[PDB]
Amino acid sequence: MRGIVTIDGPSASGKSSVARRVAAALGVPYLSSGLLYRAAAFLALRAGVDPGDEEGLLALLEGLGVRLLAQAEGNRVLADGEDLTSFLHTPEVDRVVSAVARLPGVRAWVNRRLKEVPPPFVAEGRDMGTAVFPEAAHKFYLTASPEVRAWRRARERPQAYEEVLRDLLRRDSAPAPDALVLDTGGMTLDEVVAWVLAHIRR
Ligand SMILES: Nc1ccn([C@@H]2O[C@H](COP(=O)(O)OP(=O)(O)O)[C@@H](O)[C@H]2O)c(=O)n1
Repeated sequence: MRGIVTIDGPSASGKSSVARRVAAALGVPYLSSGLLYRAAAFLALRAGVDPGDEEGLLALLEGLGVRLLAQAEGNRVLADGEDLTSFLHTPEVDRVVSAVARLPGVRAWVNRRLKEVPPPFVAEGRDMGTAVFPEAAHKFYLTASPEVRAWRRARERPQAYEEVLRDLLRRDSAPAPDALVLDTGGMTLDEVVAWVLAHIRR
């Protein structure tokens, strides 16, 4: 459209699929901020560094020129020209990404890469409408119960719901004050896409 749409929410709340669909429907890119955090975690694991060493990790990230490629069928992340995406939506990354996402310098690094992109676009994450694009014209926040979130994530991991839920509960972004809050347990994600688009297009 003109400017920026943010779609935030907890893990497996549906924000990823909804941002991709909304963006395609508006003919603009979507940016998955979490794919950059997943990349930072995956690189730190493979590099064999201590992720508590922020300086070394940033040198690694800054050095391999890690970049987000927004494609309409899905974002990709390249490191030194290698597409890392197929290694990022895995149990090992899910389990360690919080260690790196809490590092202030990692968040600054992800946010710099996001702020590089010219609007319009749809950006999805935890704090897109609060920390990174508080000026966004259209903000949405998708809530979901832990059960609904676990059930969804289990669909895409070797683990079953019982295990995913336990994991999610131990793992457990407030909404922006101006975000439309929608509970994806009560609306289907197809209904959510429609509803978010009706709002943006008003
Ligand atoms: N704006 C963001 C996005 C992701 N993250 C971290 O990156 C991880 C992966 O995000 P993701 O969007 O790819 O996956 P989900 O856990 O959100 O389903 C999150 O679980 C966050 O721990 C973050 O801290 N802030």
